[PDB]
Amino acid sequence: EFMVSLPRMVYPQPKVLTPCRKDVLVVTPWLAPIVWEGTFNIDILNEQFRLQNTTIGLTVFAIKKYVAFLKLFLETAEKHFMVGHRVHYYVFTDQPAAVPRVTLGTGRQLSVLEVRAMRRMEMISFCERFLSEVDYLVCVDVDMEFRDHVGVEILTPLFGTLHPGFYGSSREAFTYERRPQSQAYIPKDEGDFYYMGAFFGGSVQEVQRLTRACHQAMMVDQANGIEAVWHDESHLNKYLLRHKPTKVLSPEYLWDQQLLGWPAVLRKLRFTAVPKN
Amino acid sequence: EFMVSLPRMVYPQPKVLTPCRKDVLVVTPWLAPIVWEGTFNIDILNEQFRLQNTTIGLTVFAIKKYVAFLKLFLETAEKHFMVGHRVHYYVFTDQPAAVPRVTLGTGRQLSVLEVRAMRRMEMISFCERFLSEVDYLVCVDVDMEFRDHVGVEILTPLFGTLHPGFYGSSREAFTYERRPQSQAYIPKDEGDFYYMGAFFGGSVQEVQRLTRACHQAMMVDQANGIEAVWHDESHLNKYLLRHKPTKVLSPEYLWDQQLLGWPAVLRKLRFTAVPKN
Ligand SMILES: O=c1ccn([C@@H]2O[C@H](COP(=O)(O)OP(=O)(O)C[C@H]3O[C@H](CO)[C@H](O)[C@H](O)[C@H]3O)[C@@H](O)[C@H]2O)c(=O)[nH]1
Ligand SMILES: O=c1ccn([C@@H]2O[C@H](COP(=O)(O)OP(=O)(O)C[C@H]3O[C@H](CO)[C@H](O)[C@H](O)[C@H]3O)[C@@H](O)[C@H]2O)c(=O)[nH]1
Ligand SMILES: [Mn+2]
Ligand SMILES: [Mn+2]
Repeated sequence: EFMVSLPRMVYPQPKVLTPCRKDVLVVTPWLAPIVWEGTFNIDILNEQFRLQNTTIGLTVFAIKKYVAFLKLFLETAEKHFMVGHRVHYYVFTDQPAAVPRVTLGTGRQLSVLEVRAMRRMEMISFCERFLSEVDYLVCVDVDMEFRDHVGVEILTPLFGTLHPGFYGSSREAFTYERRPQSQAYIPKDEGDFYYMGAFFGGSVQEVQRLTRACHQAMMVDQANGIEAVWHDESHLNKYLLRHKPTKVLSPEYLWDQQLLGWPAVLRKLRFTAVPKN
Repeated sequence: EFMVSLPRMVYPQPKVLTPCRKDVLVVTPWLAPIVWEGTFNIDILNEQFRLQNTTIGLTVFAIKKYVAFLKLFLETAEKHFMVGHRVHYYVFTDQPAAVPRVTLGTGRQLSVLEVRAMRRMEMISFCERFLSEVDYLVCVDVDMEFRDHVGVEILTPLFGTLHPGFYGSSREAFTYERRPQSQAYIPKDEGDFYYMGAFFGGSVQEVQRLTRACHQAMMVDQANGIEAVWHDESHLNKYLLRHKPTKVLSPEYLWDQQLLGWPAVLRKLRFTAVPKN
């Protein structure tokens, strides 16, 4: 925990009367940063997190046909995800033999965890070691590739990611679960953001809290014969409404260029959808 | 530590493509919020901190003639400082009998701590109970009055406050200690901000770390026959350069209207200088 001093660093002075970005909201109303290109000096952040010998776990599920996405996912993670930091990939699959042999950089390891042919929330919270092995957990979809830097700027006790389809939408248009019979229910007059289920994370403790809560809520819904409109994403949205994230990632971090192009407000496309279905 | 769910709340939706403030920097390059009016929803923050039964300690020194400032300081603190939260004032003085009898709101207490006729840094770190009694410490000058809200928006593990004289200045003009013989030395090409010694704080653990480090550095300087240009403020600046604060308060939180007026960029003057000397 004790944090040693940063070394001398030479970098541009932040200027108080000059915003980093004037086109987007860069802090939430509960004083959580919203992470966009131009808001962070990665050299400062890399120093801070390296001085703590930070280890990041990345969970990814590749079940049935989705094992086909692992090669590009992992090879591009090696180019772009937390480079220079300690990384432990946890690949959950029903086909351990189908996991591609991917060459890893130093300080990085991969574990194949076999699961049977609620699953993600249940598996992350009560199956999965994480408390002993990593400091932060990052939980992502596999049908994706990294194209640009995804680094320690995302790390914080709890984060969600703005869904690329809805970041400009008003809350009444968000596809929250709207049936009061569901544990994921959010009224039309509530909601901060629509977070996508495909990229969330935080400290191990906070991710375990989130995934446990979502799993429990999904079990209640199952017992009551209701399934939320967007499954675990609906529950994730309910949890993050009631437990505010300490950072929010911009849609740079979860994008679909085929569907949504490359808007001016995105200076980088960092982690992007690969064609499926 | 475990955080219960927030209740349902009705408030304006934050809009991603609408900044709260376009005239000022609202996040540092290490992703610490810079606290300005318009950046926070105090209802959300009050809920979050009340659900933790947060207790805030406020330290203030009133030695020799400065005991005269206590009445206005404390009476205005009662109107504006952390109202609704648990507050423990710690008044350090050489004249306990000169401390005014100030009426306090419920959930608020005051302790008079006698000291002899480095003192603040040494006293806060190794004399002073804080770990047992409060969650956060806020350390301020006494030659001041509260005019507007100062609340839980400031609370974070470690914060400093932008000096009202220098928030628009370039770093070469900052009055950092510039002699390499001083522990407080900062070269002309380093520095983020010029923080004022008159308002800093954080968790008890981080404030004890800061004050211990500054006290130790000041003792080294004394042993070497050098006194930093701005005394404890010079050391505070060195510490916060090397240990980045997790929030930075805007000059709303430390202002002198006689000297600097009321610029457009300040929507509120919250904690202001009273004439002295
Ligand atoms: O056969 C499979 C199916 C899924 N998966 C795993 O589940 C992840 C989500 O599914 P998908 O990407 O299709 O949904 P998207 O539309 O990108 C993601 C969204 O829709 C989901 C249902 O299809 C949920 O509602 C989720 O909460 C929401 O974010 C996928 O990346 C794999 O890691 C797998 O391993 N094998
Ligand atoms: O006789 C005294 C003298 C001081 N104090 C106490 O010290 C605080 C700082 O002093 P002051 O406000 O004069 O300095 P300012 O210019 O506002 C504050 C600045 O200058 C200081 C030296 O005068 C230091 O350099 C400090 O670090 C810097 O911020 C004052 O508010 C009292 O709580 C006291 O109790 N009795
Ligand atoms: Mn997907
Ligand atoms: Mn003062």
